[PDB]
Amino acid sequence: MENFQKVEKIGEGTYGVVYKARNKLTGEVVALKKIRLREISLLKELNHPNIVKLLDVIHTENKLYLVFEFLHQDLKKFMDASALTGIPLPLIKSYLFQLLQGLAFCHSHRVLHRDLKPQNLLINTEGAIKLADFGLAFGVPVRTYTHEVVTLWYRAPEILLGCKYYSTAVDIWSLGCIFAEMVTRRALFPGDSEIDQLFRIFRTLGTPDEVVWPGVTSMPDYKPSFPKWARQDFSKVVPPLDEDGRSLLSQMLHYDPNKRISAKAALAHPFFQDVTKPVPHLRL
Ligand SMILES: COc1ccc(F)c(F)c1C(=O)c1cnc(NC2CCN(S(C)(=O)=O)CC2)nc1N
Repeated sequence: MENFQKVEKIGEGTYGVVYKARNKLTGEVVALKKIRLREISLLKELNHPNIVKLLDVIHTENKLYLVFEFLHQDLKKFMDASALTGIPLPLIKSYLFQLLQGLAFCHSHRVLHRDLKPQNLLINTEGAIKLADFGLAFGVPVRTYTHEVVTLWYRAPEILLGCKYYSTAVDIWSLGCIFAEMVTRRALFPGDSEIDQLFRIFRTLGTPDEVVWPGVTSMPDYKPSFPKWARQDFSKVVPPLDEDGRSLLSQMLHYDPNKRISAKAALAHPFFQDVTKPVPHLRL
């Protein structure tokens, strides 16, 4: 990376440290992911307006560097700055639509993100929002990485129940959780452990059974001993979101991965009949 000048450290993940850096050859400002030591090469071709562009992939001396286009802020920071007032519905709708477009795209190419969450959604002054840090199906764990409370909050139930070969539906679930959070200004299922996460989901949506989710009782980590919670009134979940929004959210949160709405179909939902592209006011 002799052609890269580090500007400042942005953060640390479980297996990689991220830096804001400058490309001496292009003058370009980028984000660098340093991982201590093929599927990645395919990501370099997964180009979309709503996917953070992977500019370069460099493997040198037991070190793997991923060079990404730089964006100044993530959705998490923006929501916090908008906690007092709340992100205007038009903008929430625009962000949801754009991400659904991004997912419709990657899913059509058989690529799953696997770890959607506010901090993995980057935004710019142009009103765009992009999917970042796509996850694989490796490297030396960063010893100094600090635990993050939001880590499991967006995990689909099939992952928590031990599904080994989950589908693109996991991303829809995660996005649905993010949608709910933008609307209510509070995480939907803030669990701090896998079982707590599962039970928080169960408490709201009801403990799944063969009726609503065929095959759920045969899943790896399913336990007949799970407490039985009855699904609560859905109007209680994201007030004061309108029925178009609640309807879409309910379809994004279906327990059965096969019944959960696809990104492609979601784009056609009535909720987006009046979708527009507002300009957010960002403080950088
Ligand atoms: C979340 O995105 C990533 C996650 C892991 C990783 F290894 C990465 F390289 C990225 C990544 O591509 C990436 C990370 N950060 C940034 N810019 C930061 C600047 C600070 N804002 S802030 C705190 O002011 O809101 C948050 C976004 N731009 C990027 N392009």
